[PDB]
Amino acid sequence: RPRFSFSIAAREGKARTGTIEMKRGVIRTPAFMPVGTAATVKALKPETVRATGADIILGNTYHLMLRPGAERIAKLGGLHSFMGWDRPILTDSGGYQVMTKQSEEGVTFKHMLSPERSIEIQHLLGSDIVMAFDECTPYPATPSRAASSMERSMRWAKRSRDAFDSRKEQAENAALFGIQQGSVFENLRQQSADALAEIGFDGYAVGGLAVGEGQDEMFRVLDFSVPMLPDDKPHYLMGVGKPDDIVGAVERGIDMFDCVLPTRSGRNGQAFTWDGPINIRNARFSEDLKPLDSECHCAVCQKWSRAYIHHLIRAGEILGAMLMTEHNIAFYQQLMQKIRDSISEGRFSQFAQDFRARYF
Amino acid sequence: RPRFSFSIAAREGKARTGTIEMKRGVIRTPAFMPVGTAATVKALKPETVRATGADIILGNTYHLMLRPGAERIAKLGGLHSFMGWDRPILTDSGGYQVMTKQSEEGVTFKHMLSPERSIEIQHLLGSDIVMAFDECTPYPATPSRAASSMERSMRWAKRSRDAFDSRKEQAENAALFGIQQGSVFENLRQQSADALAEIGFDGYAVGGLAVGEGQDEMFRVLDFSVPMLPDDKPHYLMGVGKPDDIVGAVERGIDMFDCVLPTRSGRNGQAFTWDGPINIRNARFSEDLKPLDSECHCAVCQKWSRAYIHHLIRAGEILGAMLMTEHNIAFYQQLMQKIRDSISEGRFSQFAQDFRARYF
Ligand SMILES: Nc1nc2c(CCc3ccccc3)c3nc[nH]c3cc2c(=O)[nH]1
Ligand SMILES: Nc1nc2c(CCc3ccccc3)c3nc[nH]c3cc2c(=O)[nH]1
Ligand SMILES: [Zn+2]
Ligand SMILES: [Zn+2]
Repeated sequence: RPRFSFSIAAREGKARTGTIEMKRGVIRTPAFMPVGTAATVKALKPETVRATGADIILGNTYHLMLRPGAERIAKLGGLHSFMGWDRPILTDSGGYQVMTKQSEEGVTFKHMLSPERSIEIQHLLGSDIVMAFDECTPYPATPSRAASSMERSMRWAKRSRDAFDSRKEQAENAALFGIQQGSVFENLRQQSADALAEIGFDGYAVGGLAVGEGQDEMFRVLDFSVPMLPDDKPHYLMGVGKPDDIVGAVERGIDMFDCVLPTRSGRNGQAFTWDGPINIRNARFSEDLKPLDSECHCAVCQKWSRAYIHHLIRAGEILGAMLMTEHNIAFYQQLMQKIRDSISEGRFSQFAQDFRARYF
Repeated sequence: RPRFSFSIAAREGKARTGTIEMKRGVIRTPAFMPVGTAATVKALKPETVRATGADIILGNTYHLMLRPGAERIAKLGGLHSFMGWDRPILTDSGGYQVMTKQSEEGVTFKHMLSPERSIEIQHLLGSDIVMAFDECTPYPATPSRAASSMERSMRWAKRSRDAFDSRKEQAENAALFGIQQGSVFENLRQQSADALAEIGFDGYAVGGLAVGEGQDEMFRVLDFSVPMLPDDKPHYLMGVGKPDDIVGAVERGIDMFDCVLPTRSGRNGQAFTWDGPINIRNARFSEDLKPLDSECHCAVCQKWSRAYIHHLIRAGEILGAMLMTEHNIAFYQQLMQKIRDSISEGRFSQFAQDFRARYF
């Protein structure tokens, strides 16, 4: 495979489906990327993560540079070998999870991170998709503050580009995505997009959302922001999200997603189903012999009842977390698969309508 | 298969290897039985428990009659269906884990348990091997107190026998083991053995050990106690134990074992190896790329390093508990397999010697 190749196989409106080819494998888009926060997708072996249909996972940099350390993972052969995942890994740049003394050089915190060091750490980890080091602007933000932050992010985006390119092994084997900022303001999003395209990246994330603004506002910002990005490159919406957020963002041109919700919200008792989320701890499930979801093809739904998983989560048993997480990540992969197939077949707007009617 | 058939294929000294055939499967002896404390072997899917080589698991009654409840599990189709384990299950009688108002009728506690109710609960759970309801005499015990307790246990053993036999479905499909008491006193062990043999059971446990007496004392008691039991029936040492305790008890005629050590001690960071236990949290493992144990055939040792599992346990990650538990239970199964093969081949005393030289 090439270092990086994105091909669009089909479109419907602003939605696209395709593939990203990279040395360690192919990524089907639109993609949902399970999150590891300490070199593990919580409660799952990597073979299980793969079996659910994941093509790529997200490595949580901030936690790794602290524990176990970037230099240490490198000495041990890199993150892929360390955790036993041999397919692509996207790493965030750390410029969110830290936010501390902030300067134009970078951030020091309760340690230092700069564009250069972030890119280096992602290199030590053996990341396949490297994120530029950005500032994720707090919400709400005044226009002046959103602009100052965006501007700094764009300067940092150029420093990221040049650090990456200045490391031959990384430049030849990994990909680099830039991150658009600008809060909810169209003119700053446009300036950000322009600056990023001028620098040039392998992919473009929409950053600064999923920071408490609410679905209507996020979709509004996506309406004008995603078309500002190069069409022929992948669009990653960072930190999104719930099933419904995913469908509406694909409708707005996003190709890639990460959420901690399916893992997080699963160990908490929330299970996703096509009729909406359920909280399996609810007493109503205590004698319910049905699987978590009636159509789901995952191994959990093949083998265990709601009543058992209810008992497990209520009891604080680790297998409860294992099964809820497997199910939720499988659910998400099956959602992505239905989205891809529906776009390929030119019926995604109908799918999205049918999905929402039932989910709500 | 029959309801219950124990066949001895080979012997060496007091050690025996063979098979127990029951309707839900065959149990290779000497046997190690992983423990579930709430209808789960902690951190493992049943398919994983099986893959490690377990032929039978132990259902933790005390926890189940409280959570989720015996009647509830019965309504849901029984423990096998509920937890997804279709092979034999041995259940303890609850007469240990409770110890509260104690009487000749049974015990009430912070609920009631009597010989009759214990047998009924094990029935509701769908247990394959039912344990008699006993009193596990505290250690140390004076001779008078050990005798009083033993005597009560034997009366309860007759009540257990008769409750079991009085329930046709249970009597036809399950097995019943009696439990010898008598603390560390030979004459009370003998009285207990006689009383139990007179009643007659499918198997005989040695109870009242693993209660803080220490290996030398436990082995001393086993030296005289196990020969008192019917030779042609299985001998179960309850609550034992460490790898070394297992080898010496097989040398003394025990066929079956349960310990919470491999599960318990695994999530705590203790890993069993043929060179003895290691605590994987120790800093010395932080960059150790070797598997937990150098010969172990388990999937954990095939795929992950000490350094990674060290990181996981240090980080409190659930996959750390999953991998340490899989390894430790696999280790134990491989121990049992080496014990069985060595007895079958008439070299178990050499195995035991070689095992100890290296383990210590
Ligand atoms: N770099 C960056 N990250 C964000 C994350 C973390 C996503 C992440 C990816 C991979 C691993 C961990 C975390 C956000 N989460 C919610 N909203 C978010 C916004 C941003 C952002 O604007 N920039
Ligand atoms: N009934 C009984 N149980 C014991 C257990 C629990 C084993 C058990 C089996 C199956 C499930 C849970 C617990 C002991 N543990 C350590 N020493 C023990 C002694 C006894 C005993 O004398 N009688
Ligand atoms: Zn499912
Ligand atoms: Zn192993």
